[PDB]
Amino acid sequence: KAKIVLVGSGMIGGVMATLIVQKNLGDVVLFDIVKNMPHGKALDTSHTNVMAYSNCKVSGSNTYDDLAGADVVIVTAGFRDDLLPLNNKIMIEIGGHIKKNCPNAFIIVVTNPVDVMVQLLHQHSGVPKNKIIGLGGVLDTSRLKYYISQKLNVCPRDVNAHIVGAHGNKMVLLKRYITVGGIPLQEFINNKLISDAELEAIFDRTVNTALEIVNLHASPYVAPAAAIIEMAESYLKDLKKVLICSTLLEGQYGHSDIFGGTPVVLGANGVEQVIELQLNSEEKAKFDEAIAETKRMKALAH
Amino acid sequence: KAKIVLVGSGMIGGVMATLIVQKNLGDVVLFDIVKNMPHGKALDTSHTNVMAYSNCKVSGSNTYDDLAGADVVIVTAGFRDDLLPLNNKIMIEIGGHIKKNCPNAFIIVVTNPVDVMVQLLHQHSGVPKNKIIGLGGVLDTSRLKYYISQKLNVCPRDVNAHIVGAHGNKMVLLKRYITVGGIPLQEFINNKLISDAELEAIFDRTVNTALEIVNLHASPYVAPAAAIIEMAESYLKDLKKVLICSTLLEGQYGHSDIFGGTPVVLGANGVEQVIELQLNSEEKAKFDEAIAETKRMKALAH
Amino acid sequence: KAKIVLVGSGMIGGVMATLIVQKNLGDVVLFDIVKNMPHGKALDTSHTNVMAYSNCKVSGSNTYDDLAGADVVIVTAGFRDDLLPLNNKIMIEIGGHIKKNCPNAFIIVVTNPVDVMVQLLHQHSGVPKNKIIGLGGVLDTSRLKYYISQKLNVCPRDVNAHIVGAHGNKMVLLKRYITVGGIPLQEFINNKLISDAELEAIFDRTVNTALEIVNLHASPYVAPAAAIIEMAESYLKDLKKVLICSTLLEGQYGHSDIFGGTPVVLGANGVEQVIELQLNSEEKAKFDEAIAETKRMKALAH
Amino acid sequence: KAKIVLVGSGMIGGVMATLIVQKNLGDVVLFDIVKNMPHGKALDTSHTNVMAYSNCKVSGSNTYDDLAGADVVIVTAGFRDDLLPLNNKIMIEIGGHIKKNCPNAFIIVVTNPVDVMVQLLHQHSGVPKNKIIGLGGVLDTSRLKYYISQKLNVCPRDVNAHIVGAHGNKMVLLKRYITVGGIPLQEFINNKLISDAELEAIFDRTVNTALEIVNLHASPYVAPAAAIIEMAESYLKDLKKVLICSTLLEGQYGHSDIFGGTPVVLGANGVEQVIELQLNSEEKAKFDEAIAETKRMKALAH
Ligand SMILES: NC(=O)C1=CN([C@@H]2O[C@H](COP(=O)(O)OP(=O)(O)OC[C@H]3O[C@@H](n4cnc5c(N)ncnc54)[C@H](O)[C@@H]3O)[C@@H](O)[C@H]2O)C=CC1
Ligand SMILES: NC(=O)C1=CN([C@@H]2O[C@H](COP(=O)(O)OP(=O)(O)OC[C@H]3O[C@@H](n4cnc5c(N)ncnc54)[C@H](O)[C@@H]3O)[C@@H](O)[C@H]2O)C=CC1
Ligand SMILES: NC(=O)C1=CN([C@@H]2O[C@H](COP(=O)(O)OP(=O)(O)OC[C@H]3O[C@@H](n4cnc5c(N)ncnc54)[C@H](O)[C@@H]3O)[C@@H](O)[C@H]2O)C=CC1
Ligand SMILES: NC(=O)C1=CN([C@@H]2O[C@H](COP(=O)(O)OP(=O)(O)OC[C@H]3O[C@@H](n4cnc5c(N)ncnc54)[C@H](O)[C@@H]3O)[C@@H](O)[C@H]2O)C=CC1
Repeated sequence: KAKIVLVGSGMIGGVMATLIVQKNLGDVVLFDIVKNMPHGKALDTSHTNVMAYSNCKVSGSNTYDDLAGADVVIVTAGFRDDLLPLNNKIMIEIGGHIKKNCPNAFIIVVTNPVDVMVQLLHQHSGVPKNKIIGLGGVLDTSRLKYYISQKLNVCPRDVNAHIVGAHGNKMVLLKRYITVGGIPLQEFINNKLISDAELEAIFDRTVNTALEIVNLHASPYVAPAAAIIEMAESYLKDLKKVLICSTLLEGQYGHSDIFGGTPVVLGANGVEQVIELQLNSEEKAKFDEAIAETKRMKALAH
Repeated sequence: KAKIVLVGSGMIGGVMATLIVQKNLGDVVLFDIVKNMPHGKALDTSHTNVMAYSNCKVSGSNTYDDLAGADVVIVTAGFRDDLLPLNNKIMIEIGGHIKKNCPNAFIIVVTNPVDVMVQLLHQHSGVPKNKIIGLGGVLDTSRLKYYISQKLNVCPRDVNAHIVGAHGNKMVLLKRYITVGGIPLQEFINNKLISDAELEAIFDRTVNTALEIVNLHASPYVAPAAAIIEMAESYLKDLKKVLICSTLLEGQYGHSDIFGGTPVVLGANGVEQVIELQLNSEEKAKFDEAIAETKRMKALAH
Repeated sequence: KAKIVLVGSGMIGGVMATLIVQKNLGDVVLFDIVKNMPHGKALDTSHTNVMAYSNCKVSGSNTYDDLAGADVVIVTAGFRDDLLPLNNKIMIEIGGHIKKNCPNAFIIVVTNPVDVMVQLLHQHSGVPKNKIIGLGGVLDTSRLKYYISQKLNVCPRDVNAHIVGAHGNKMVLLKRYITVGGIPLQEFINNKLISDAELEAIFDRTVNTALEIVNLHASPYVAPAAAIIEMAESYLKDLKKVLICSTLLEGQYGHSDIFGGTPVVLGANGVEQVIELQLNSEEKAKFDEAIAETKRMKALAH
Repeated sequence: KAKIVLVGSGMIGGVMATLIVQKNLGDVVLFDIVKNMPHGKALDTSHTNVMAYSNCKVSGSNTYDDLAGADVVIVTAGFRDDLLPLNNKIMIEIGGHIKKNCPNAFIIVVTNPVDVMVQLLHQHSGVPKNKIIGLGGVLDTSRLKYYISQKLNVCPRDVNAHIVGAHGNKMVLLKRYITVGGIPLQEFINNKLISDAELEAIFDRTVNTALEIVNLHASPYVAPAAAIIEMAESYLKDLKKVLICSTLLEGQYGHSDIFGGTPVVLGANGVEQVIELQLNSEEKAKFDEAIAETKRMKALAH
């Protein structure tokens, strides 16, 4: 079986462990710096193997060397711009341990701001560029897809959409790349099934969804976890899904030496393909704004 | 639980019963005119409830009144243009029994030529237009999607495509409506990841797939069954999937008083939406050719 | 689709909503008395329909009349013996609203001490005895089954076991009723694959598991949620699983007028069968101790 | 991904390929000696990746060297006692190719009489004893479990039962080892929920089920396929299920140098445990009769 190490056993970590057992995806280590909490979560979660018909070990850890043997490492560890150097130090520490203990693992970074943190961990861990990605577009687009599906009264997964550049407030929502059952969304607009003004409000809701959830006295963690597991599952099972993730750009969109959100194909070799959308000049200008903000924050991270 | 009656317990019927138990979708009746064969298939299939963790009854029947209580009726019963009046007589007979025993059932017609047979059964059963559809586009597009996915090395379901008008040799393969991970296929052509000539060969392979399978000394029945169950499941579970099926046209594409293939939304109310693609004049001319052939065959069916 | 109302949107409520969407079981209402928190959790969870390929609405509520239309109601609402009258008052309030708004719903009670609270809600809601059960044995036995499976290196679900009488410290762990792959556990003891002393330590661990998790700075909520969803799913899908739950006793084990834990069969009619284990006199004496403690606490609840 | 080679692409082979794609278990090769038929079945089945959300290659083969790289090999190839030397010759041929091309594969033998054929293939292939098993008990017990579940109105999987010794007419149906929800069946008999006479009729039905299906003008192949896939899945996913299979006996039950049916644990190391039921002297005498018949037939196979 695969060994999946969750570096960070907080809110997202707990849901990931739950879903991994539900899906029987592999053995799980809940790693954290907080003493014994991961052992407690692991114990609770382990019992769900019975209900789920699964056979995944779930263990807790406070010991970095339990990274040894990991096939997948998912980094949610962390805790304004003031946090950037603190979370950088966490990425440095984790990277040194990945390099030593599991240099061949597939790495998914979640810690915000993710497009910065994923590149910092790439640098500190030394893993190949096809073996480390960041969460962003699967989550952001799940929101956009879902909101459109409820307006159009269709199955949520039948809406497809692209959000690129970065996770966070500069995300680029590409109206031209929305489809419903594979059909351009513009046909539905033309038929007055959804209006341009409705879509503008949905776009703004998508950008502000994390804030909306926080203002309702909750935290966004279940959908982030589910998005991460969709990514990890595509790797583990060699599904070769097209999923939008933060990945190293090497000239796509006119950008290099930086990570940003774009469709990729995830399978057994990691990032098997980086797909470059054929953006028009106006869309590219928005992409550039997203990259500029990643670069601004990266400079502050040290 | 739902009661699903398979009117026709041949090759497609057997796989449908298998998949219904796998998915725990409902109780199954394998109905046929052949004596005892459906009882034998039902007995074999019923044991798979243990392996599948399901609880679906599977029974055989030679008695039409076992249609009573059906929530879903799937018609594969049947056996050149010479067959048209013989299969019409089968649709007449089945329709009379549906009208009497299960007028509120959701009906899926499979018997070829499906766009003719579905309308004949609509007429003979009296069910509402939102409660009867024919298999076509889910199956035809599964082939197109699959062949493209193997060229592009992506997950099969991540290719979406539209084939409309009719099932059979006049099916309309809409190049403009192919996407990969929600991205227009033309971007992949522009990047020389797949060529126009490759796609032409894939289109011809799609049209001729049933013949290809027969020439390899096999029969097309597993994918037809899986396509039908995808449709039935969307109804039973109120998924509201966008699925291309044969449905009554009431002016879409300039056509009325005939069934043809188009995207529809399938949920608990049956056909909840008929989606009309905004075809251009050249695509519409191909659609017209498909309808004309359905009409030609319908006239021969009596 | 089914409508599932989670009366209580805390830790267990959140995981239940997650699992319901994963399993596409029905629309979900997260109801709570805390303002807006359920709306926030509902919003986060709703996005997972995309990742899960599901179509379940997830809404929050602070309005009791949203119980109207519920097919299943799961009660986790609540917050030593000092709490008994406070949680009784919560059961009274919920019961009045169930009686008015959804008297035909299937009710699962979770609030501790569950064997007391389930009967109080039965009394206050007026629902039939086959339509209300309490969580206990599925959860307690998941722990016992799991711990044994890890010693014997077998699939967790292949261990079966019975814990009866009550949830909590007087639970009756029935050594005679443990099997592995359907084989009596005693054969494995005879073969020195597990010893009697190992099993004694596992029994004590099972009884004290909730305390163990709390002492590790965690809370038991994921496995409780999964156990509840196994119960709810058996009802919704008419699986007729044998599951140990708290149910009204009408003479079984020599007890009436009280709820206690025993195997039941859960299907579309609710509790379709109450199974009475043929306990020996010594096992019965332990059962009596469990009932006595439920009665002691019920008297304090008012 | 795993590579699963189906040596034999007939009735059972076709269903296995269908189920492997449904479960996304691995790439599939349909191998047969019949020209092109496996290619045709493979082509049909491959399209179901779209409906199933899977990514399994399905190919046909007439070339034995396509065994190279196989992780799992499932042998259904074959076609009274007169057939024994003909099917032996098929096992010899297959064994030579396994030894050359995939000596590290996990092998499941199905060809009848399975307890003879599995040992012949063990001998001819040279694989280790923990890496080759025969289908029998999962299938025979699925029938027994199912029939009892329908009498008792419980979920089929909640009945557990043991049938040992051999597949075929000398199978040993162990009344003492039947449970319902983990409870001895005798408690249900004592409660007059099922009688001893009913169980005798169910036992006879179980022994004669293949004949019953054939006499109904059908063939037993769907449940055999599902049983085989349950076994293969337990290996591939390291589930460590307890499953009754034909395996090499090394003194269990007083028998050596022969294969017979007994519970085993199947996981990533193949047969991880052989479980010896603690049979009484009368049960052992029936076990001996089953082994004697395997030995009689093996002698005739050459
Ligand atoms: N990329 C995206 O789309 C999203 C990113 N996020 C980010 O994900 C991160 C995690 O979010 P939650 O799980 O909700 O937070 P959380 O606060 O519940 O969990 C973070 C955990 O990291 C642990 N931690 C701190 N230093 C560590 C170290 N060196 N090694 C291991 N563990 C360590 C903490 O003790 C804590 O348990 C945050 O940075 C958040 O902003 C959240 C949602 C979406
Ligand atoms: N719409 C589509 O995309 C496709 C349609 N088809 C069509 O589906 C149909 C079924 O195909 P298979 O299952 O492979 O054929 P099959 O020949 O195996 O099964 C047809 C069954 O219908 C039964 N039957 C005849 N009259 C009947 C009656 N009055 N009531 C009930 N059963 C009756 C037969 O005895 C036979 O068992 C054929 O018409 C075939 O051309 C096949 C593949 C795809
Ligand atoms: N039966 C069993 O096996 C188990 C029972 N439990 C019990 O389950 C209950 C819930 O546990 P958690 O979810 O972890 O607790 P929690 O404290 O996270 O959630 C309880 C929720 O109930 C809400 N609430 C209070 N009064 C309410 C009302 N009138 N209507 C609706 N909501 C109301 C609270 O605001 C809170 O959000 C507790 O009583 C706990 O002891 C926990 C585990 C196992
Ligand atoms: N162990 C058990 O519980 C059960 C065993 N069986 C046995 O399973 C076997 C298969 O049954 P079905 O699939 O229904 O039969 P089938 O006749 O449909 O398929 C057998 C296939 O083996 C092929 N074959 C013959 N020689 C071959 C070779 N050297 N290499 C590869 N393929 C070759 C044939 O061409 C045919 O396609 C039979 O021996 C049957 O008695 C069937 C049911 C249960």
